[PDB]
Amino acid sequence: MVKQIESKTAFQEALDAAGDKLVVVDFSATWCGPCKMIKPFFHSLSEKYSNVIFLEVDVDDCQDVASECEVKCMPTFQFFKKGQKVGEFSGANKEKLEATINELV
Ligand SMILES: [Cl-]
Repeated sequence: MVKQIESKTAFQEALDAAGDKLVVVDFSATWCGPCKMIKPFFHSLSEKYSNVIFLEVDVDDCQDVASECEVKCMPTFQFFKKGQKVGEFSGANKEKLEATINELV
């Protein structure tokens, strides 16, 4: 299951609620083609890694001031443990996505 995160407060609360679980965040845009191509794989991963938390952010929802949306290329995947960013890369590369979850879990 992937949780859609639509605000900064929801984002921060999700990272706190995770506890010791790895958190994976897909920052995507509804106009980005490669984001569409990888999205069902991201949801498949969420069923597989059932103790990892998967969040999706539509960057059109990012605040213009004081945002946690610190990204440049779509899609961007960020990885957090106990609220700290522990990994990040951009690009719809499925093998790199699953490899990074395994490296950080
Ligand atoms: Cl897991």
